[PDB]
Amino acid sequence: ATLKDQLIYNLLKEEQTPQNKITVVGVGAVGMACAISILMKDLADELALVDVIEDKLKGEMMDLQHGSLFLRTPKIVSGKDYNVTANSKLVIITAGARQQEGESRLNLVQRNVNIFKFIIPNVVKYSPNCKLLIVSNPVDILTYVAWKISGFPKNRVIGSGCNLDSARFRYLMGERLGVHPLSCHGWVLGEHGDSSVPVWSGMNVAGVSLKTLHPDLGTDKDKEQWKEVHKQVVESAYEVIKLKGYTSWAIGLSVADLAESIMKNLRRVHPVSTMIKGLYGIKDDVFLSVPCILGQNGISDLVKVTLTSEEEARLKKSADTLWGIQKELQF
Amino acid sequence: ATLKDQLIYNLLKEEQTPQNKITVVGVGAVGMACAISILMKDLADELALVDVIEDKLKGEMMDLQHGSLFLRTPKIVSGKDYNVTANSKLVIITAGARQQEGESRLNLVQRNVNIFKFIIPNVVKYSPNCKLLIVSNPVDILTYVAWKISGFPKNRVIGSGCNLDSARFRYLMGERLGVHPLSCHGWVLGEHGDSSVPVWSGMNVAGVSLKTLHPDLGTDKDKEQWKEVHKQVVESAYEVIKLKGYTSWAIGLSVADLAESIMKNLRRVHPVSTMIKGLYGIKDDVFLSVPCILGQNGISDLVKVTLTSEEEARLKKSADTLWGIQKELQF
Amino acid sequence: ATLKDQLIYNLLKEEQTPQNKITVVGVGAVGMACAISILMKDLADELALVDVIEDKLKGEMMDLQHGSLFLRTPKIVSGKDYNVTANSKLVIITAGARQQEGESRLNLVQRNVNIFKFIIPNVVKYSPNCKLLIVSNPVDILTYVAWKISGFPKNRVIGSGCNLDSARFRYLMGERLGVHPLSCHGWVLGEHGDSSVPVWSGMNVAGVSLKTLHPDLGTDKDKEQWKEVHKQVVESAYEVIKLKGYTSWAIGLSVADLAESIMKNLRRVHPVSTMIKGLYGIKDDVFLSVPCILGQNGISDLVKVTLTSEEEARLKKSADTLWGIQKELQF
Amino acid sequence: ATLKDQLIYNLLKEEQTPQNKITVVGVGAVGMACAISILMKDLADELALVDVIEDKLKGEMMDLQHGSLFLRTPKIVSGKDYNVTANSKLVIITAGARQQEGESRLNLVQRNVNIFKFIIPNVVKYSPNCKLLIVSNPVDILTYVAWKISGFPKNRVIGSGCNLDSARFRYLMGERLGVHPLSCHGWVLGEHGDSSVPVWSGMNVAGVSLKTLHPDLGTDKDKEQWKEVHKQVVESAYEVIKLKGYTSWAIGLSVADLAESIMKNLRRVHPVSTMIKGLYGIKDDVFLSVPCILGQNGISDLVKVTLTSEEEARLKKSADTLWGIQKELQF
Repeated sequence: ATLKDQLIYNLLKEEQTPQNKITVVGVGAVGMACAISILMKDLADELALVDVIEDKLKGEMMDLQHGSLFLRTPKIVSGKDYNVTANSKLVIITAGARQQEGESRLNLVQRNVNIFKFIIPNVVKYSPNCKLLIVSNPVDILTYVAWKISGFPKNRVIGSGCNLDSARFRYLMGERLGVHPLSCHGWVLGEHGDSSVPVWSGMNVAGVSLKTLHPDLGTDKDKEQWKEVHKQVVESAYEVIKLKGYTSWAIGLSVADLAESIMKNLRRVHPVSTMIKGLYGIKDDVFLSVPCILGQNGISDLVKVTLTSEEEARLKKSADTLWGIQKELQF
Repeated sequence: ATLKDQLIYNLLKEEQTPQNKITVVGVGAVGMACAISILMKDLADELALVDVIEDKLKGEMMDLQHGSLFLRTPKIVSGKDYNVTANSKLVIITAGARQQEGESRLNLVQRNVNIFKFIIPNVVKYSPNCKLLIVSNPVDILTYVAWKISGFPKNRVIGSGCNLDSARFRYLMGERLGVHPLSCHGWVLGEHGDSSVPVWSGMNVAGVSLKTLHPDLGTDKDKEQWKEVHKQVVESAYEVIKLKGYTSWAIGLSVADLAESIMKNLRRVHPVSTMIKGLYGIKDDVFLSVPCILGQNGISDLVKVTLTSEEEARLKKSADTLWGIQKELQF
Repeated sequence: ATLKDQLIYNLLKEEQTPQNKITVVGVGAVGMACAISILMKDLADELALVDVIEDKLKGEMMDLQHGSLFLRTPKIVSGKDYNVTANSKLVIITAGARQQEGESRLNLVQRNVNIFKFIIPNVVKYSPNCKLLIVSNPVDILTYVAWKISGFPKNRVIGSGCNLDSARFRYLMGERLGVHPLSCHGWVLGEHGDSSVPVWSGMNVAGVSLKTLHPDLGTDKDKEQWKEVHKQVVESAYEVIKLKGYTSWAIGLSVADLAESIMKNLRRVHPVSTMIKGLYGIKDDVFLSVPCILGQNGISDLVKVTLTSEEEARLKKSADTLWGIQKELQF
Repeated sequence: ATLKDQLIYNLLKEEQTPQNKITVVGVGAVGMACAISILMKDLADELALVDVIEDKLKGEMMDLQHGSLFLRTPKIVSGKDYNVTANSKLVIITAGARQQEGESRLNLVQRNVNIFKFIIPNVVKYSPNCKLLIVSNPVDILTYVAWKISGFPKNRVIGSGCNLDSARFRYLMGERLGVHPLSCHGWVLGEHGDSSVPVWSGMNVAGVSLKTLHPDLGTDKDKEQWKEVHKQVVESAYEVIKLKGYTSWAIGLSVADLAESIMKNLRRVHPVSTMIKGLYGIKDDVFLSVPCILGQNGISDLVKVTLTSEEEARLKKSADTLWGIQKELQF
């Protein structure tokens, strides 16, 4: 018969079903940075890409496939049809609009809510037991939207949130102190956006509180202008957008970071978007970033961070901003 | 005193001189795919990016920097000035014009030769002992150009060549046979382009010659049309370009593959562009892809592949095509 | 009330099915080398160790646990009771007697068959859908034993076989040729032991047949004495045993190599102990090493290597030796 | 012509000089756990092993070499002669006596000081610009000894110190809290031994001070008995020794962790043995563990941790114990 038959004696065949499948919805720069990052961290036995643009989708899939020799993910598939998404453990949504230069993420809300009305039911149809990781902006509101639409328990709907903001924060912290970001600790919580809250009280190296060493830290009076580090965090996205048109690599790595914790059930702590109703006097169904324990069931636990009254005030302000938009939605 | 000084007592100033520095010239899609791939394989203690477009360059650098928390490359720098490139072990050139839909890589020659006249002397100025890895197209001619311009010994000028073509070939081989590409062996040699030569005689799984099993393999008579696999290899770049506008991920991974062998002195065998004068009756200073041993001195050795008379004829044809263009290059 | 409760909320409690669990039976040098190798390749979300020596077992578990900060396997458990083994994807058997200086692996047969009569039913009880990877010696016979005892289909019973022999072979090949073993190809098949068969016909670098270049390769007349490379393969175990008392690291890495292909469903080709009946005129239920495709269902396929009449004669001889012992087996 | 010449055409001859060489002195369980850990983290282009026991040494080398197929370290060498050590970037000393069950590490001092009088000058002879990483016990005193003997600047003499103690601490912290150790923060400083100091003030998850949440933390009055976590840290080594005869895996991983920071110039913070004269009112040349910034020049910086008066008292006590022994040392 065939060359294959001359060479290989077959015992089995289909031997099917993926055990560790990840789907990325959206093959824009963000989606593909998530894809490459996940492929190179060996988090998946199958990667599925979905988009509406069929030419781009096939091209992206093929480009990844041509590099298969150098990867350890044996199955890469794509399709407009969500059936390619079946039995995903983790589905990452990166599809939607995306802010231009000067544009608030909050300005994307109605466009991307409409998109989610199509995407989320289709994802859920084919992977009912998946975790949903929302990356599309505004991520905090859209996490809430994905939660309402999907009907999933809240532990299985995670927004990428301030994982990236905190990463940026720690990078800049490290630059100032001459320490690798890995050894620089500090949390940016709340909205992934303009109303993010830097937790000065928590900033530390080797367990040494920076606010203790330097009480002016985070105030306007601060001779060292540490408040500017947070300002740079807020402005990062806009500045990168200004310079190169979009952001991709940082968010990609950030998402693979979250994927790693979920897929490997690490129970690491990440600042990600989740429902915070009942904390810090928030009474509504607001989603924003707090430190959460991430594992194979998604968010199993929240860390109840202690905030200064001002830090708490800023977080309540973030909550209000978000709830203001959320309440007007048809989810 | 500053917070840094309050917190940290310094013994030593200046983390002086990079030990494992890689430079990527060109921050187009290819350059940045090389960058991310190298960053995630931990091949460098310092990554430098260089381009002429200053806004894009700074934006790319910053995007990578924001993800520092998730990498183990502590220093990422960029600049128009080649002084950011100093003391590189490996310099990867991805700058230049790239082919549009329908356009032969050979059509880029004069534009990219002009570019290389600027780039190569600047690279050499700041990293005289580096290895040059040429990725810009047409890679085989431009490797020769980089060799002439740099004045480097031929072992330190390497073209990415058919590393990717072979990777694609093995992917497709694997698809047909139901085997991981890692276990599918087969070489595409010669021009990284239309005149590439698939070495049917060398195609094997588990040491079993496929041509032995199936003598029609590679010919027009072949009922199974294995020739079409090489068909797909030649046309890959064009089809991906057609679908998504460019290729990035596969070439990126391919380049990191080569970088890994160089940086870690693996002495693995890769089909890369090098001078083949004196082999297969080629008498001119032609560069094309043959299997080479890659390590910390670049190409230390060539494998002298045995070719069928036809396979050799195809390689001589590839050589002629390339030499035809090479001879005209007064640059 | 507790600090844990003050700090950490809880959305989701009971949970607890492992998705990617590996069990290692036997915490001798081999077992623990398998354990460390698997832990550092991130192949498992849970590692279980089982042995009969309770003090040693607990000590080993604890030592690994103390290094948890530096691993990505969140759950390490041990116990005499096989209930710690439940829901393993892959169970690696390394328990039993091992050969002393001068002792043939075939001399371990009755002792280890008796051991397997206890081990295998217990493994199967708690992980009925696992793949069994047999490492205990003589691995080829004991793979057959594990197959008979377990009642598993033959695809889910894999002996580590000649994966290590081939690895050694390629190392030595590489030493002689000045090439990384990764780029040196050559298969040692049959018994993991004295009657192993080096497939000279398949030995190649970059697809170039070494036997073609050097027809004396593998014969006694060979001026270069390539036969000695195989002799060194056969004698490796004995020489290492002579020098340090046992072998551990190489077999450990070899086993993690196989585990990687199984867990990640790579469909890579490895020379491992399996069913062979119906190939090369073998008519009995002999298990020995041939190149097999390894994935999430274990051995899905065998590669039908072409052998010289002598290579085939040697493999039939290996088969006879093994069958001679197998037929006499006392369960 | 030889087979080598038929197969390989040579461009380049001598090749050589290691760029990223690591030496491990001592091939006891600790030495070899360091070796395997380093080999699997790809930290070295060359690994050298040295010991006095020639049979064991050769056996260990060979066992690692046989697994070369599965590693990316192309050169593994061993020898009694320290010339195999030449041009190491990092030399890890694990040779010497180790403690028995119930035996204080401080009881090893004179035996291992004598050993160091031979080892250290030989290491320095062949790798004058290396970093010395001392693992032999008592590590704090022996770091001081290696510093005095070598004549190196203090930044290039590093004791593994409390990197492991802190790792154990964080593991146990994580066990109690249901969080991965990576997300559990807490430092054990001072002597790697009975007089280690747990920094209760610094213990945190997600930046939330545990002592703030639970003021009894670390006291005897503590209902939750967190003091027992530290007691378990002190007793770990002894309990593992009691159970399996020695410790290997945890210290191995801990050492590779430090090696990673040094080789890749990460500037991560690790609690390692260094000279602390001038801190916490210590006036003598005492070495003990404080958080240090680790990179390619070794210890570039110390973090000046803020301690409670009691925590500081405990550290001064640790310092006194160590200085008591150090002052008596003769050369």
